[PDB]
Amino acid sequence: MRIPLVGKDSIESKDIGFTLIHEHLRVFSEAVRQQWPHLYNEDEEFRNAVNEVKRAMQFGVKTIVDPTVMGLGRDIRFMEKVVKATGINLVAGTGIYIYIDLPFYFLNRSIDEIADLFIHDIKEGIQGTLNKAGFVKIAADEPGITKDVEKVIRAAAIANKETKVPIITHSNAHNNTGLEQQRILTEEGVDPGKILIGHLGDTDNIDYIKKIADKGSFIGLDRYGLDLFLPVDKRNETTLRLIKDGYSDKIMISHDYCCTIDIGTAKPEYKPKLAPRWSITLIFEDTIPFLKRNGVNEEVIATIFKENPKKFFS
Amino acid sequence: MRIPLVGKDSIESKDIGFTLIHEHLRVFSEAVRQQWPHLYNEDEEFRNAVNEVKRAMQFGVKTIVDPTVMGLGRDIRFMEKVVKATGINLVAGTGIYIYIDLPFYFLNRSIDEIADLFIHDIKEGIQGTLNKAGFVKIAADEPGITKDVEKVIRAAAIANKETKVPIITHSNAHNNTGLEQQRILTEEGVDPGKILIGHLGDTDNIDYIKKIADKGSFIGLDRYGLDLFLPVDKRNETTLRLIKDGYSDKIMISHDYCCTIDIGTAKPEYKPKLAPRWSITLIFEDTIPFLKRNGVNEEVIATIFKENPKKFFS
Ligand SMILES: CCCCCCCCCC(=O)N[C@H]1CCSC1=O
Ligand SMILES: CCCCCCCCCC(=O)N[C@H]1CCSC1=O
Ligand SMILES: [Co+2]
Ligand SMILES: [Co+2]
Ligand SMILES: [Fe+2]
Ligand SMILES: [Fe+2]
Repeated sequence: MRIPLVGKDSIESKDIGFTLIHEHLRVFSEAVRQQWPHLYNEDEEFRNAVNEVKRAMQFGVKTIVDPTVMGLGRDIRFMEKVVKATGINLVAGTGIYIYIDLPFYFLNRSIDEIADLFIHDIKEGIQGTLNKAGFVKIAADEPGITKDVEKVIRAAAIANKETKVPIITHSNAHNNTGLEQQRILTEEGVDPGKILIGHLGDTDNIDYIKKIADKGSFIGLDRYGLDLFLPVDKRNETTLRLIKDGYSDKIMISHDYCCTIDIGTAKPEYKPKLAPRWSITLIFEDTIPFLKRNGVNEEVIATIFKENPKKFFS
Repeated sequence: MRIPLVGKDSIESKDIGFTLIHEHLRVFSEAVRQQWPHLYNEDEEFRNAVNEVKRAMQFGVKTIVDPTVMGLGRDIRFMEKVVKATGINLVAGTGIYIYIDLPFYFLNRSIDEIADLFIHDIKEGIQGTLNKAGFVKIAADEPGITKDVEKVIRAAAIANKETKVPIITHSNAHNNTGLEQQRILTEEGVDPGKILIGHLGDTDNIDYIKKIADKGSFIGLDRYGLDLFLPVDKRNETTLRLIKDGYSDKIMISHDYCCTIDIGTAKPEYKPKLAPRWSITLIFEDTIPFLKRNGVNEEVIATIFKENPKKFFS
């Protein structure tokens, strides 16, 4: 017992198997869904998540890590239902996803108070259930490291030191938010190897990507299919080059796929342009085959999808 | 019938009686309550709301207008419960309360889509019930009229023009947001007399306040008790001056009282410093008696608390 699973006994990290380290069963804006429920369709949402997960499993995915947290509409009971329907190993997290400011709740509250929220989810359980958080998720994006973003990062560090769960980040690959997240976490005493810096796959600036890896953290080549950020072929070229340059033991790969997401950008009519082949199994259809016919040994595949997740959670 | 009430048949505006135009039964951050329910206590929240409303009614309040909307934790079923327990006339609103950016939901969504949400609440009902919204609430504060804040303002104008419900605003009294809100709404073709520009009582700059009244809108002297914004006695002096200068036709008075609110600023420890006498009945204890001692007659009080709300909703 080591990594907590939704709706299951916890597992030892050696038993995680082939892992997708960053996918979403469902993403929504909490306040919008609360205020305007007519916009949403839970049956559709359930069907989509179950269908995607089932296809992932038939490609041999054993574990999915789902970093839906506050600000992305985390719902542990929804996650429970998808587990019961599929039998997936599902790792749920805690944390806060913001780009600018915290919710008004956090006015005149300390970093300690925020960390207490994360530690609650990890140690006690999530949203009144006994499903526990297996990692902390934090974000920064275009606005950079604002005061409140930094507060959340330091709170995540406190949670990691207390509970030893790893940290997954959302960053923007085109500013230095990823590097800064790494810096602040490590200065606060987080083991660099307990950090996945997210969304670095959004750039082909490999010098920047290697910088983070060199400082000891996993690098998230983690949005395969999201062409609007970076097209699949450039992602593949970047992935291949990083492998050839010796970085396979820092690489993590995923789709960031949202089986449903409520943002207007994800309207069906935009899909062909923005994310034509985006799904939870694209890497099996494209990336892994591509790697194998470009000289990449099976051992590297094992490293990225089994060994690295195992280390991360160890 | 043409003001909708929570849990009651709609009433004619002439029957609104003595009104508190801006009070909150309960405020919370949607995403925080959703993610960490352990932080909250609905029984306590209910008791607080019921007790405050009961005292208001003892002092002759017939109708309370509650501008709790998206971003402040509007919950129409909680509101229903308080109505059942008290018998108050309660006017619920629709709208969006943001200072900077919209929820991610609204990425690549039009102003029209926003207005449709408001119009849904007005014409169809709120959160899956048949309780309908009687006004739209919008906000701006220190960050000023941002792109997204502006979008919401324009959506409110669409809603008013379509349904004729009035608009209540939140503004920052020190940075012209209230005047800008008025300008944008009236430029869109909203009748100035269907706008309440909020939180103008937070300043004793009467030149600024008069500017807004002169352009035909109601002026919100509406945070009595919140000394951290402006002390009661200075509000009183400002209120009295405006009345002496003939402006009672535009004056609206309230507390902005929150029977519960979840922000750290409102920890009990802080109340004596920030808001010692803040409650839903302060104006009966202090303000109204003060005005009377200064020669303000019953008719003026009736204009402010009965006639003006009547006009607002007519
Ligand atoms: C029609 C399809 C277009 C793609 C949707 C727009 C891009 C959405 C990206 C997205 O899902 N971002 C969130 C969710 C998981 S991580 C994160 O920060
Ligand atoms: C210790 C008690 C002092 C309260 C300080 C916090 C002031 C909150 C005022 C307040 O209510 N502001 C928001 C929330 C409801 S409407 C609105 O615009
Ligand atoms: Co992300
Ligand atoms: Co306000
Ligand atoms: Fe994600
Ligand atoms: Fe308010």
